[PDB]
Amino acid sequence: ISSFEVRKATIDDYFELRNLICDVTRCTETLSREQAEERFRYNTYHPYCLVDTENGRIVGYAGFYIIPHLGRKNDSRIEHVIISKEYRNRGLGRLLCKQIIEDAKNKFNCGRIDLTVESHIAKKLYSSLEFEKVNTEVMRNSF
Amino acid sequence: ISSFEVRKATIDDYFELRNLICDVTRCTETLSREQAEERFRYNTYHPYCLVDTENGRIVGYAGFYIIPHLGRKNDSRIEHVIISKEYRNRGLGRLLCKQIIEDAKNKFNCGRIDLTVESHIAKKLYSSLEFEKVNTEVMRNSF
Ligand SMILES: CC(=O)SCCNC(=O)CCNC(=O)[C@H](O)C(C)(C)COP(=O)(O)OP(=O)(O)OC[C@H]1O[C@@H](n2cnc3c(N)ncnc32)[C@H](O)[C@@H]1OP(=O)(O)O
Ligand SMILES: CC(=O)SCCNC(=O)CCNC(=O)[C@H](O)C(C)(C)COP(=O)(O)OP(=O)(O)OC[C@H]1O[C@@H](n2cnc3c(N)ncnc32)[C@H](O)[C@@H]1OP(=O)(O)O
Ligand SMILES: O=P(O)(O)OC[C@H]1O[C@H](O)[C@H](O)[C@@H](O)[C@@H]1O
Repeated sequence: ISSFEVRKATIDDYFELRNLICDVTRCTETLSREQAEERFRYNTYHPYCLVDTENGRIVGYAGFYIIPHLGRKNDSRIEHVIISKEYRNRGLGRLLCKQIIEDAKNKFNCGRIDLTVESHIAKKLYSSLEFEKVNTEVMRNSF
Repeated sequence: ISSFEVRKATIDDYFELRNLICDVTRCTETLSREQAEERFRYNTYHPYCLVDTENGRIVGYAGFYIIPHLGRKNDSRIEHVIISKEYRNRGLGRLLCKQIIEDAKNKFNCGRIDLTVESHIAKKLYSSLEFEKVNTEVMRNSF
């Protein structure tokens, strides 16, 4: 009977969000308030977090990004969806993304959502939400 | 001996860019002045065009997008790279990307640049610019 709420992440959650991402992810930097303010005020970046209502704690995070397109509805992407190791395999990853996916379709009027999966849990998550194989090749230049 | 210049695309170029972008890509819409103005004011979206200095025409386009990150240098992506059928295989595809790639590294302090490619010409261009194949799986939810 544990309550949860999906909500937009904020600057006041920076360090708790950073502890969640950097517990599972490749982190290299701790932002100042001026840098953090900059990244949160990029108007294409929509950080979602998932909160436990019982203890006010953030337990999930997902980064949603608008990719503007000229001549079509904007594209978008989901990167860095993370659920607290404690809370996994309970439907909160699905709960979080479904809120994202509906905001993309009808709140931001996007034409599509793109993502890279590389996981095993992840691929079975997004297939279950109508993400289908895209027949491209990803390439990366790392600095 | 034709001179060219890379510059940031602007609203005043909307219809000339749309004619260029929509020939190889899947366009569905032509934006109003308010929608177009809105998309040009997304502060992660850096539309690059390449102009023929001789005849003021836009002959190339590439979309550069910042992907904000918490705890790391920002990511970025290159989408919609096209050179006019007339101007190809002359080094203008490389010229455009190298300006972007240098602005990503040292103007926006990105950690990496991501992209998806499909045609042969394209993949050989970015491999020659230190893009390496990632071997992930791209998925899409299309609305
Ligand atoms: C940036 C990228 O490339 S995408 C991936 C980014 N982030 C990560 O992988 C972080 C590490 N992993 C996690 O945090 C979580 O496991 C996530 C985010 C992948 C999924 O979050 P969860 O809360 O565990 O997922 P949830 O409980 O909603 O289940 C999602 C679907 O995936 C499946 N699934 C979830 N966990 C597992 C598991 N351990 N084993 C097999 N299947 C699983 C489920 O079948 C589920 O569908 P179902 O409930 O109808 O059966
Ligand atoms: C992220 C994305 O946008 S991917 C989608 C790619 N965009 C498109 O396909 C739109 C249609 N095609 C084009 O607009 C252009 O052909 C581009 C953008 C792919 C390349 O632009 P160009 O101006 O022709 O490239 P440029 O003259 O700089 O040479 C690019 C490299 O690609 C290769 N290349 C170029 N043309 C060819 C060709 N006809 N056949 C084989 N290789 C070629 C070469 O290796 C060349 O390197 P080099 O000059 O050292 O020999
Ligand atoms: O899905 P489309 O809009 O038709 O795009 C086709 C796509 O081909 C490649 O993957 C490029 O990286 C994209 O920038 C381009 O848009």
